[PDB]
Amino acid sequence: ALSDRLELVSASEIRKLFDIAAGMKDVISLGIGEPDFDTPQHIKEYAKEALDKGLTHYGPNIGLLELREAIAEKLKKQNGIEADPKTEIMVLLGANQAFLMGLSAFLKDGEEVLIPTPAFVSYAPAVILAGGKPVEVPTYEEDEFRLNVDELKKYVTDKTRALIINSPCNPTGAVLTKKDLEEIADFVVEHDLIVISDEVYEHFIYDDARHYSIASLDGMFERTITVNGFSKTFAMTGWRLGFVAAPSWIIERMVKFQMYNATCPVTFIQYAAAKALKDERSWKAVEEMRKEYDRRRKLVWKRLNEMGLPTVKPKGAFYIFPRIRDTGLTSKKFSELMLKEARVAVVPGSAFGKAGEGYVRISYATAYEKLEEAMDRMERVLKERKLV
Amino acid sequence: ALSDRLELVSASEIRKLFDIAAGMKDVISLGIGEPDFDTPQHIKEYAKEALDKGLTHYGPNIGLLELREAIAEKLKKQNGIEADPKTEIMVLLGANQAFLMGLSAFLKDGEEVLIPTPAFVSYAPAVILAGGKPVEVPTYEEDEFRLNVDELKKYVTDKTRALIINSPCNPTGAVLTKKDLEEIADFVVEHDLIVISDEVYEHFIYDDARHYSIASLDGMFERTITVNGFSKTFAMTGWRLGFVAAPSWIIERMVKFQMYNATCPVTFIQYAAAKALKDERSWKAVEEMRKEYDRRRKLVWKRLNEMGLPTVKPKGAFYIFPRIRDTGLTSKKFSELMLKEARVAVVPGSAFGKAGEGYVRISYATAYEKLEEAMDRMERVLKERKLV
Ligand SMILES: Cc1ncc(COP(=O)(O)O)c(CN[C@@H](CCC(=O)O)C(=O)O)c1O
Ligand SMILES: Cc1ncc(COP(=O)(O)O)c(CN[C@@H](CCC(=O)O)C(=O)O)c1O
Repeated sequence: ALSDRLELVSASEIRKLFDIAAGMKDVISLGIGEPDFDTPQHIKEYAKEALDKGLTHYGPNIGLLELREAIAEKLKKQNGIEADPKTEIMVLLGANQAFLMGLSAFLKDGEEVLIPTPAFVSYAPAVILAGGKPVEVPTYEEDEFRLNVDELKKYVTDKTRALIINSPCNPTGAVLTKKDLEEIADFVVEHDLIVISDEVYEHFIYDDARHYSIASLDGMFERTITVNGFSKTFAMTGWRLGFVAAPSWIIERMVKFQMYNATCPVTFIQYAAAKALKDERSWKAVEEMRKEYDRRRKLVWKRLNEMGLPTVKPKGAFYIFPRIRDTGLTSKKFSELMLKEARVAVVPGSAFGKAGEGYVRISYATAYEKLEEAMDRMERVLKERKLV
Repeated sequence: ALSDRLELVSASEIRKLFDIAAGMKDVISLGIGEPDFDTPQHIKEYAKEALDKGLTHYGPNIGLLELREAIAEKLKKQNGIEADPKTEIMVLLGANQAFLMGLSAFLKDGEEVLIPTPAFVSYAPAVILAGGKPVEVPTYEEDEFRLNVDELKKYVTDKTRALIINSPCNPTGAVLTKKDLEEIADFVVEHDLIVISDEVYEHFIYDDARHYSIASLDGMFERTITVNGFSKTFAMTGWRLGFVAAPSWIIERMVKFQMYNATCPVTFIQYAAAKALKDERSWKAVEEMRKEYDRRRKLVWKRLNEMGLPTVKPKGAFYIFPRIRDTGLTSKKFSELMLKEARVAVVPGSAFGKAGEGYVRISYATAYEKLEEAMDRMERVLKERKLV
């Protein structure tokens, strides 16, 4: 039963870090998994307009049609994904809902779900809650943390039914290239898996990197649940609005699940997001945010490396994952030390899976000045403790 | 797995009704279970203020402390329930989320959950999804659909673990008396059950009915999950905001589940609700809504009985459940006929459980003028078909 599965889910290491950091002052948090920017004003204005228009009643379990149509257009233009807004697109209370609900549309007892690690903290627990068995597939820093099909093939079994992909990736910041996705797609097809693609950080890509969606690849829509949302893209984390595009049979089961869960997303919020998707100001805001994230990203990448922590330059999202194993400390002890002496909160790499052990996650979704200060604090401790 | 459980949950008779009635012209809908009133303007203003305050980021999984504190005050004053806002009160994306997540805090494989019927449609499916077995316990017209403990006694087994009660009740409008609850409390303690009490319609009570909360009774807090929310009370259905008060051990498990579900409720919406709870104008609006609901209630009760359908006068919520079995038609056939010929959509009582068969649910949460017309149309068809 669900209660048994919930008991199998381990307590959060990020939760533990927060509880401790909170009880201390002068601490700079680098464990934030959300934008620091406020929601663009014009979007706030669209929400106010929706409130004046009286859009405060229930909407379809699947989401407002107007929003689904706006999402279909965004998917087509930006991602090359063709999805019918009437049956293949569902709005959710944040993109986070997609994993538990999406997997519940097909996952059977004991079936395995390949989860490339380091991985976002929601994946494994969602698999366990759905009734399956999570199977971690390590990614390596020498591969810029890009998932390698060589690794997937070693961990796949006859019990494997799904694969969860995340690009741009949280916590590594890795971006899967088109060739990477083509190879993953072939593997997915070969093993008759359903692949869930988490693309919420799609717009925060840097350097020469481009965002490709696996569902846009030849014959992939029939076996892909594309997950995205407005939380990162429009700095709307507190608005709780995400969405998925998938075959209608999966969508039908997801709305059925929703009928006994959150029912439907916030009506006036959906109206604002539909208007936001078609407003040039929304995208100009996305560009400004990406620019600032990039400025902070170059700061932390250079500082981490120069202070003695080999760090892969992230190509997407707003996270960076420095190697800390050479200091002789475990990810947890490294985080404990930084919180106590540097007054800087970083997430132990192990929180993202075994492959994350030996690393630590730092989020640069915070003021540049705060980042400069946290870098100095961290470097001070590393050098004083002779860890570098 | 969840997918198998989901496959076991039967398709919704309500959506089937809504699908058909969707394309039909001139249909007066009496099957919508939500306030027709718009959200009070002052509450809309608090949300706009929250947007101006930049409350658009993540909030705690358990909800905004300010809102939890406001809820603790409301629960104490209005319900006599003493709950610690820091550990025993959780804010949700609508009260609907409480059943699946609340049950998942303890329900084991095959454990039975007593569900007095006619009952709200989310109960049985939530039990099934959680991994248990829903057991319907009939309530009767002669008892004004108030649950009788002697009936519960017929269904108890060694496997019984919980009971879900709803007062005021949807679809019957039944309100459990203080003595009903005292008797139910005894049975719950006797069998070491956890009782979930859905009190979302508490403010819409009429005649000599009064709202008691089972959790407020002697030693009941330790085994009760009180469910409530703002959807009905403040006409905030599209805002998706509800809550529960329960022992911390239950709350911890519900917050853990939320981490892999919707994460947290809408931040600016929670702020608006916290302020709304302490605003005198909110209760003024509630009273205004209750009086209007009462006006509509007397109209539909008079009309239904006088047209030939024996109907218990409801004492709470905004639903009325006329007896249709004497027409010789089933609930579904009666509903079909009304939609086809009267162009009025009513929900077949069977959608609320086996004990709902022979009845039909009507929602009077719609313009008084629309109700009059719907009553006339229904009466005309009953008379033409000599069903009455
Ligand atoms: C990779 C990824 N997928 C989904 C989500 C959920 O975002 P939603 O749209 O707001 O529900 C996340 C986001 N964020 C945090 C975890 C949740 C939180 O409230 O902090 C994180 O990155 O750890 C990510 O990353
Ligand atoms: C008895 C009862 N409990 C909970 C809810 C859910 O309210 P929310 O999640 O706070 O908005 C309800 C409400 N409503 C409907 C079902 C869903 C819909 O959109 O109509 C019903 O009455 O059938 C009730 O009734």
